[PDB]
Amino acid sequence: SSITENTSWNKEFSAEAVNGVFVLCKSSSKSCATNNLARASKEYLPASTFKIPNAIIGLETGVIKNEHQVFKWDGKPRAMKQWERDLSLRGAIQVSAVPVFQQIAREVGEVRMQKYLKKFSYGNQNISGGIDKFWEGQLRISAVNQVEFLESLFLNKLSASKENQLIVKEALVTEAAPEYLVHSKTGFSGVGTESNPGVAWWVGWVEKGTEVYFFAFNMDIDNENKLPLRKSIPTKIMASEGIIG
Amino acid sequence: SSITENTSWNKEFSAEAVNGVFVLCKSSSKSCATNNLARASKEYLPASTFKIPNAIIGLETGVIKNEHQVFKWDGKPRAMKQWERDLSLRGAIQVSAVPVFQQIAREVGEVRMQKYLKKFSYGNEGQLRISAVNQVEFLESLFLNKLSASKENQLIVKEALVTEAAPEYLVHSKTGFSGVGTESNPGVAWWVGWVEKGTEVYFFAFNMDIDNENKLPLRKSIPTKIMASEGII
Repeated sequence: SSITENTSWNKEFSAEAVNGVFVLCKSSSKSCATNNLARASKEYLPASTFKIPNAIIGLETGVIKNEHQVFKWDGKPRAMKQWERDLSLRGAIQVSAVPVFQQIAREVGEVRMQKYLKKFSYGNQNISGGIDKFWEGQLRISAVNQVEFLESLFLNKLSASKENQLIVKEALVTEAAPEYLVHSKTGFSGVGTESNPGVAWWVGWVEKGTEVYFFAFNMDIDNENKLPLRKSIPTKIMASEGIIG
Repeated sequence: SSITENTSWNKEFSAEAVNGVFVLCKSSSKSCATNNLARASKEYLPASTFKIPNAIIGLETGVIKNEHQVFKWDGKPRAMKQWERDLSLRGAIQVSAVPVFQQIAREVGEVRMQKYLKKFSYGNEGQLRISAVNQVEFLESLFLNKLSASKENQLIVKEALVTEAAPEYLVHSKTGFSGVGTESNPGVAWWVGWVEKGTEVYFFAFNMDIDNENKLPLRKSIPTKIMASEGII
């Protein structure tokens, strides 16, 4: 990767008293820009952004049959009212259904999980604390790594079938307009404390005309009411560059 | 297919003085509803809805290299401004870029094209016509990866067809319009696609007579109203 630091973006962060980073690449990871070079490379807990490789590995291992797979509710209550019904792949990904993905992780199993994440170069690679709970635990990944990983997915270069990479790419679509398709994923580890804060993510890419823009955002967060900033800050920056608004 | 006529949507056509058909299927072509049974089976010129089989065949035969294919503008004047630029597959589909799909069809060749259309059961060139029902059937096959094409290629075209994303659903769709015609010979306007709504799928094909250009917006608005009223979108 090749990355240029521009301090100007810092305004949008200052305005909101947000401690964070944004990494935006046009065409490829040979062309990225960021507000904070050091935070760009620092690794954080992926939280639900981990649903992306989990889904790929799920599909690739046969744990997830195909894009039409339904994730049946077993009747037994789920801890969130949004998960208490049947879900598609895209749906499970949009609502971040924790029991759905833990179950995928349990059936993938820890040896296969580790192997795929190694092939993927996905973060620091640590899955300790239990197999259903490592995106909350030891595994850590930077903003730059996230864009690298998403770029590989975009180009079908992950060690996975082209089909399964396509399936995952479509389930991640969150906005469509005549000129562009936005593929994205949120993450939030929890509030943590004021002294030690939780992390919030928005990662994805934008297919605009013949161009592509990869992006990854994170921020320290100690209050849930700051959560929408994880989308508004990157959106303002991309608007200002004339990408999307 | 299994298709049931209903009078509930008839008012929606009559309020706008519109002659046309909507066909709407839940889960599969085994549950289609329509305001007009006879028109549902009537074959019309597909116009740019044909860009759907075309894109699949383009990819199958390698004329379209993959989903990253850029369709580069050659600098020559074209029939619309918005076509005078390099276009993605999605781009060329969304603006119904005639010269782009003409080049694809040319490079594919007449006989090859025809062979794939038969394999797809796509209607029955300017001679090829297809019905609303045949549209839903063909789209269902596409949705289920059941066409005679790689799953990859079918996936690629399904994503290029995405026109609306919301957290509960994804709409994939395509317009077509052959242009205004004599009252004797009126033009036909099309909107076809499907909606993936949670775990469910809805297939749809709309078409309508059109002797005035100002009526065009109804082509999307009537089926949108019908599907919105049913809670789909």
